[PDB]
Amino acid sequence: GTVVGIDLGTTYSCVGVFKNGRVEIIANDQGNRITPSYVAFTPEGERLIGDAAKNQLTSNPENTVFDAKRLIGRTWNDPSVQQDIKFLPFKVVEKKTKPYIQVDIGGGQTKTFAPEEISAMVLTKMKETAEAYLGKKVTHAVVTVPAYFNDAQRQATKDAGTIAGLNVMRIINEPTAAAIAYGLDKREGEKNILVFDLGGGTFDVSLLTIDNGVFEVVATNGDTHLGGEDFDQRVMEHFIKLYKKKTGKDVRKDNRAVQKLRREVEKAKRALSSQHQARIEIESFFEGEDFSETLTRAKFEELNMDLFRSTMKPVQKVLEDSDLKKSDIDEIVLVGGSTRIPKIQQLVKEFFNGKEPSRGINPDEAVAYGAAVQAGVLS
Amino acid sequence: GTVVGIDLGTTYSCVGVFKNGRVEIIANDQGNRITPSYVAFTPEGERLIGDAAKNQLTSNPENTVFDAKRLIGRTWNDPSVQQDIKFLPFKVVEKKTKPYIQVDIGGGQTKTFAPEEISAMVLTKMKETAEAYLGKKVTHAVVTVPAYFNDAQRQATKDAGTIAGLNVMRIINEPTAAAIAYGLDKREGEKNILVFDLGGGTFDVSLLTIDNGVFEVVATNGDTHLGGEDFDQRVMEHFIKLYKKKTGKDVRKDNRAVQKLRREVEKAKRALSSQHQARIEIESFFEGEDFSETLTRAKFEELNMDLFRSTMKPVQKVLEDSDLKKSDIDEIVLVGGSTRIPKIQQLVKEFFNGKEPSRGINPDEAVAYGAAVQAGVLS
Ligand SMILES: Nc1ncnc2c1ncn2[C@@H]1O[C@H](COP(=O)(O)OP(=O)(O)O)[C@@H](O)[C@H]1O
Ligand SMILES: Nc1ncnc2c1ncn2[C@@H]1O[C@H](COP(=O)(O)OP(=O)(O)O)[C@@H](O)[C@H]1O
Ligand SMILES: [Ca+2]
Ligand SMILES: [Ca+2]
Ligand SMILES: [Ca+2]
Ligand SMILES: [Ca+2]
Repeated sequence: GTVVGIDLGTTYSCVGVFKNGRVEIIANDQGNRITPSYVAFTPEGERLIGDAAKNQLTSNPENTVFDAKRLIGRTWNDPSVQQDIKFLPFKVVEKKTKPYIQVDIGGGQTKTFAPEEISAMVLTKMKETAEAYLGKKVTHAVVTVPAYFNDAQRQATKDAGTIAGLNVMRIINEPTAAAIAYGLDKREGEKNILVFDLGGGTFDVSLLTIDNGVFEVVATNGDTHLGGEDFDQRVMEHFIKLYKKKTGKDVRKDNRAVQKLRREVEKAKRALSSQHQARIEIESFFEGEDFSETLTRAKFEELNMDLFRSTMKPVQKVLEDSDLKKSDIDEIVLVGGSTRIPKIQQLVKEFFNGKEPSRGINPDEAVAYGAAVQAGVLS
Repeated sequence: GTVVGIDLGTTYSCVGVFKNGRVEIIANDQGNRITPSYVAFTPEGERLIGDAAKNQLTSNPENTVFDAKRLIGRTWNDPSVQQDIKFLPFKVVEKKTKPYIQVDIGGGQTKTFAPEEISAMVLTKMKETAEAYLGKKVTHAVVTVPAYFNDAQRQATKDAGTIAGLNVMRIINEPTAAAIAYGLDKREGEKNILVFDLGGGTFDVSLLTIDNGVFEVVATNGDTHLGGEDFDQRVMEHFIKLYKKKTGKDVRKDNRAVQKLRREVEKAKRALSSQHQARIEIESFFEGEDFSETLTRAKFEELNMDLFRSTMKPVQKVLEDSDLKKSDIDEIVLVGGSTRIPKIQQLVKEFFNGKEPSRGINPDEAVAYGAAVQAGVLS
C-alpha cells in the first residue's frame, strides 16, 4: 500500500516517501539521495543504472544513454528532437515517425529502445532504492513532469512507469510539486507563485496561482538548453586556454584529460556555492604533466555573468504573459541544484527588490518532496 | 687523487669508480647501488640524505626535499619553475630572481637553501659512499647533466660539487655517458645513436653522432614530466576505485593508506618487469580493513597503454629534427629504471622494425658507469 514520490529529472532523479507525518528522501545503495538519470550497456552485457552508468561514460560514450527526458513522448519531426540528436553521443534512429535509442548490449547484439524504455530503467532503480529502504514492494508512484509537457509526453512517462512495474497513479507538474513541498497549497486566499527551476541542462520559470488549495499554471518560460553544464563549460574553456598559456599543452584532443578536468570543475563549482575559493588539482593530467589552479567565486561569476543575467529575461516574460507586475508575486520558489549558486540567488532577490525566496527544503530534493506529499495523500 | 663518476639524477643518484681495469658501481651504507636524491630535516635537527630521507617523507612532507634538479640553475621567471613549485610539498620562495627551498631545520629555526645547496648534500652522500669503499678521501668527480642543460644549470651543478667539497673536473651529457658505458665512443666511422632515457619523473630522447670518438648532440626531445611515477599513478587510481567498489571505503582522505598503497604499487610494477603477476597485500590498510589484489602485466600495460605509446612521438621528432630516417639509426641505447618495462622495450624495437637495443649494462647504473669510465681517463 506504499505510494512513493519520484522526481524523474533530465540529469538526476530523486525518490521520497511520506512516513510518520514527514517526507523521507531515500538514499540509494551508494548513499546518494539523488541518482543520475543515466543507463549504460557494457560489452560484457551488464546493464548499469545511475552512478555506475555515469562513471563509465568516458570509456563507453556510444552506449551510455542520458537526457532521454529530452526525447520522451516526442515525434521525430519535433524541431527539439532534430536539434538534440546532433549533440547526443549515442545513436538516435527514426522508427514509425519516433526517435529510438540504438545501443550495443553486448554478445554482438544491437537493441533499439524507446525513450520511455530508458526512463523505465531509471524508474526501476528508484523503485529498487525505495524497496530496499522500506523492506517491502513498491508498485505505485506519483511522478513529476515539466508544466509544459503535452498529453503524449505525460502518457509516455506513465508508460515508463508501467514498463518498470510502477502504477503511476498521478502525473503532477514540477513547479506545483515545488509549491506543495513549501506548503503553499495550505496558504489561505489567492496567491501568485514564481517558481525558478535551474537544473543541470534546463531552466524553467513558472507563474502559478493558488486558490483555496487549487493550483493553476498561468505561464511558463525559460531556456530548454541552459543549466549547470553551461556554467561548467565556461570554466572548462577558461582553464583549457590557461593551461596552453602556462605549459604550452593543448588538452582538447585528449578525451581522458578533458573528462578529468570536467569532473574537478563540477566539484569546484559545487564548493564555490558555500566557499569563495576551490583548488583544482589533477596528478598526471596530460603527458605526465600535472594540473593545479585555484578558482575564486569572483572568477566563476565573471566567466558566467552574461548567462546568470540571462535567467532574468524569462522571469520578466512570465510576468508580462500573466499580466502581472513584480509587486504581484507573493512567493518566490528556487528549486534545482543550480539555484544553490549565490549570484543566482542575489540576481532573483535584486529583481524582486530584496524579497526573500522560500527556504527550508533542499533545492534538488524539493520536487521529489512535493511528489512524496501528494503520494502520501493517495496512500 | 681518485676521480669518481656521479649520476646526479632527478629521483636517484649513483657513484662509480674505474679500478683494476673495470667500472665498480659503489653500494651505499645500506648496500644499495643507487641512492634517492632526497634530503630531510627532522624536528630533532638531524639532516637525513638518501634512503633515510625518502623513508620518512609521509610523516614529514613539508621538510623533505626532492626534485632539486628541476630547479637548479633556473631563474624564478622560468615557466618550468612556475609550474613545478605548485606540485612540490616543501616551500619554494623567490630571493634575488631565483627559487630557494625554505624548510624547518629544528630548534624553532627556518633555513632557505639554493637548489645547488640541496644537490650539494646529495653529492656529499655519494662522496662518503665512495670514500667508505675506497678507504681514502675523494675530492675529484665527473658529474652528468641532461644534454639540454644551459650554462647556468651546468655551473650550478659545479657549484653543488664545490659546496660538497668536490672539484667537478668535467660536466658530461647523460646520453653521452650512456653511449660511453656501451663503448660506442671506441667505434670507427660516423654512427647515429638514439638514446632513450626514461626515469622516475622525466623522459629524455637524444640523437648523438659519434665520429671516431668525437660526440655531437644533434637533437634532443622527450617529456620533462613523464616517468615511472606516472605509471604508478595510473595503477593507484585503478586500485583506489576498485577498493571503493569492493569494500565501500574511500582511501583518498587517508594519506597513511595512500602512502602504503603507493609503496606496494611501486614494488608490484618493478616485479612485473620480470614476472606476469604481482600480489599487492596490505594488513590493516584502512579502518582495520585489509587490502589484497593481484596486478597482472596485462592490466599494468592496459592502464598505461596511452603513456607507453606517447614515448614514440619524441623519438619520431628527434629523427625529423636530425633529418634522419629510422634505417639511419646504428645503435639504440635504453637507460633509466623505467626502460626495464618489457612493453617499452617492445614498442621501441617494433618502431625500429625489430632492431635490438644495446644490452649488457644495468640501465639503472649506465649513466654513472659512463661517468666512471671518463673519470678513469682523467685519473
Ligand atoms: N552546490 C551546488 N552549486 C552549484 N551547482 C550545483 C550545486 N549542487 C548541484 N548543482 C548543479 O545542479 C545541477 C543538477 O540539478 P538537479 O535539479 O539536481 O538536476 P536536473 O538537471 O535533473 O534537474 C548540476 O548542474 C549540478 O552541478
Ligand atoms: N624493474 C623495474 N621495472 C619498472 N620500473 C622500474 C624498475 N626498476 C626501476 N624502475 C623505475 O625507474 C625509475 C627510476 O629511474 P632512475 O633512472 O633510477 O632514476 P631518475 O628518476 O633519477 O632518472 C622509478 O620510477 C622506478 O620505479
Ligand atoms: Ca547547454
Ligand atoms: Ca609526471
Ligand atoms: Ca531538477
Ligand atoms: Ca636516471
